[PDB]
Amino acid sequence: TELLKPRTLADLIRILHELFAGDEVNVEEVQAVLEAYESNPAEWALYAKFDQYRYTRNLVDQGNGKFNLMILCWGEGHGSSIHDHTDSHCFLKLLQGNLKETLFDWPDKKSNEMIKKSERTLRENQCAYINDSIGLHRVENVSHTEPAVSLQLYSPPFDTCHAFDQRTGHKNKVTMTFHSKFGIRTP
Ligand SMILES: [Fe+2]
Repeated sequence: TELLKPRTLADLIRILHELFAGDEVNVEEVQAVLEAYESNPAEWALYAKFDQYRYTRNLVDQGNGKFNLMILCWGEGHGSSIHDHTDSHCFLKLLQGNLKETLFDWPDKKSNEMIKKSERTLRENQCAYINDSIGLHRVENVSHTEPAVSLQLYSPPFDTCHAFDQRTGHKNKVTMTFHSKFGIRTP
């Protein structure tokens, strides 16, 4: 329950280990610390590996199996589908550029179009939080000129999240994969 400003991404990763030592998690302490790290591109550029057609997930640290810490690279116009988070804590800090998170309601079992609950446009260094009991979201880099990089930490770690047909609400199970791990590109 001691939180200092993390000098560096590596300092950040150490603090996050201390916070995730136990069984439970204090969601606001994790989020305060992410927001406290000033984005420093020289420290994370290794992991900012872009693909031209969709956003990539670059694993930075496995958190002794209590959380995945990854960085996501969004090419301008890249978006996720609408997804849940497998009953998990999900933190998203912007390291560069801007993303637009659109919050949706869990659809009812009718084949009816999901409609936006709210939206908000995250700017650099802000850290947002979502979990399944808040709703489904969809992050997008709607910029046409600038890429986005975001830092994200999920606990527990999960490989599979669901994708939601926006018109129907029908879900499909999707399996997350990694563009790189620890700076190393994994096909
Ligand atoms: Fe998400």
